[PDB]
Amino acid sequence: GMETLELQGAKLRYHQVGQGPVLIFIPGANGTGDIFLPLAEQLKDHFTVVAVDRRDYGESELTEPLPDSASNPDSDYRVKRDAQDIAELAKSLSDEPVYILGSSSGSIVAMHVLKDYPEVVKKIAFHEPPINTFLPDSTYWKDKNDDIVHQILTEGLEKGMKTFGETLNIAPIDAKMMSQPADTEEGRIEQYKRTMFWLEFEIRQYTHSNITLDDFTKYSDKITLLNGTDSRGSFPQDVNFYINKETGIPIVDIPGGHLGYIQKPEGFADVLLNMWG
Amino acid sequence: GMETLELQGAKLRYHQVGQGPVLIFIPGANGTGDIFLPLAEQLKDHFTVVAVDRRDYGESELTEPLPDSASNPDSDYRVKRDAQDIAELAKSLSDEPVYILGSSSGSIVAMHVLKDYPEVVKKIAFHEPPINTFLPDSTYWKDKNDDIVHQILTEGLEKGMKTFGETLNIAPIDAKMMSQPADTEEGRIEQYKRTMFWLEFEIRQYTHSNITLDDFTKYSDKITLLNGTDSRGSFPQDVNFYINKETGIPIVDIPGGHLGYIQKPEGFADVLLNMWG
Ligand SMILES: *C(=O)N(NC(=O)OC)c1ccc(NC(=O)CCCCCCCCC#C)cc1
Ligand SMILES: *C(=O)N(NC(=O)OC)c1ccc(NC(=O)CCCCCCCCC#C)cc1
Ligand SMILES: [Mg+2]
Ligand SMILES: [Mg+2]
Repeated sequence: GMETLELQGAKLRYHQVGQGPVLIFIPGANGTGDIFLPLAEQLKDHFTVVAVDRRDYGESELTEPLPDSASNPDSDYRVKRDAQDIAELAKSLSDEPVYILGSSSGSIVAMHVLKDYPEVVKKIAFHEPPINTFLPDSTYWKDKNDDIVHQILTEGLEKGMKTFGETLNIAPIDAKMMSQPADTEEGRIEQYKRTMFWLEFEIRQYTHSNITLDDFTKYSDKITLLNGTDSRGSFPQDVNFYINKETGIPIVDIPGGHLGYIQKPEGFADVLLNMWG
Repeated sequence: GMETLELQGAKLRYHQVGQGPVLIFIPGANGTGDIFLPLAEQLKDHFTVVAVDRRDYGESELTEPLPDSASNPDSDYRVKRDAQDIAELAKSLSDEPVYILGSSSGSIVAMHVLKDYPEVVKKIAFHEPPINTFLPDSTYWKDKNDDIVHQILTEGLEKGMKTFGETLNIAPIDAKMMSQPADTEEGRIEQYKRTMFWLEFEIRQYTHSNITLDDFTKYSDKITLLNGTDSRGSFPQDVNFYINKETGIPIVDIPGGHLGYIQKPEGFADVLLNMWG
């Protein structure tokens, strides 16, 4: 069982083991304090060992969404909020300044605790910090971090989606429109996030969901299949051809390609009005 | 402003234009109804046009997080919840069954609306559906989808994290341990989410955060820098060497590598006790 400290925007969960002065361990990229529990066992007759799940990880829980801007690479919201969490935790557990150790990005949180809340620090240890900002070659290291994130979060998708368009023989006009970069960096961040979400949570689950031809035949009088005139040869049209061949449900051709409703709204509307008006 | 329907677990936002029978447009991968607004203008004399932001997209908001199982590639949670959202929207706006058009994955949502809530459907259109489940060659298309997601999400991350370890000259013992798949399937999916979160929301923001050398000198007496004995040559140790070079703050060597506190807890503790006990 873990302890809870309720703070602005999160329930902060932590392990607490031992007796003595408070010693707070701040984890790095794993984000959870359980990685310190073997160490806590070694220290528990000397310190009250406090091993934190930082608020975005483990058994901690946000009570309010992150700011939209947190995905921006120069946001400082999260590191400042993590540092304030440690300061409030220290104050909640001790009337004296406490001992603090962070490792990896947890040591960067520790630096911000010292910077913004020196009053809670008795002694502090930075174990293998990967901060580059004050290095004489900061640019070199910053750009490497930026580029490897960009590779995983945006470039893998870009290359895979081009192949996927070929698999499905998507028309070039649709591929260009579906991949057209937004005109702001924030808009582009959001575009890539949305595609990464659709990849993980939508494409497989929806395209192999439990629909049978029998589901259509029960209500065939209500159904129209639509094929774009500018997306001939693409996989979705083959799906409609199969439905039609097996069920007789009609195919209506409609202007534009996969994105025809915004490519050719007037012609698209004219067909819908013919169908249903 | 966008209209709102409050549903279980989400606030569903949608555009509403026109008068006449309700016509609901369900978007595909872009997820948002704004892509139908030029079309809605052509139809607004004949239909009440309703263009939905599906609940995971746009101005719609989840009021509780996605279930953990939504990550499963055969999960039906999201597609069924999207179809129920459309049915509830129809019922909230119309006493009569309504007209519905979906495109791409939005046409799959439309198929589930017809299957599970046929009572809300007057007429329905499936614009370029990419569902494969009932096709004779379903397996070919399913496997292509499974492969492109694995390539972008799993292979992209694995290769990128190996490059990150090389860039920082992480010691082999550390690389192995930090890349070890969890011992429980619950904790493997969580490891993916946690790594992607750290990649997007932590590494760049924290490693280029606002710490200066002068921040260390102000309270230098409080600080210990810690370098692992088994992680020599790695970038985080170079950060500590630079801090030491500029500030005189001592470096203390401690057993293990980057993860030395769990690799060698006894020896790690012995050094902390020498420091602070
Ligand atoms: C329908 O709306 N679908 N699916 C479909 O047609 O069949 C499955 C759909 C699927 C995927 C997308 N978007 C997409 O491919 C764009 C991703 C690229 C983002 C921008 C990257 C720029 C360079 C590249 C490539 C749309 C529709
Ligand atoms: C500190 O704890 N760091 N930072 C550091 O050393 O320098 C910035 C840190 C950084 C990175 C990790 N890596 C890690 O968590 C491994 C992730 C591997 C991929 C996850 C597998 C998911 C499924 C697939 C593919 C640790 C520590
Ligand atoms: Mg790019
Ligand atoms: Mg001793």
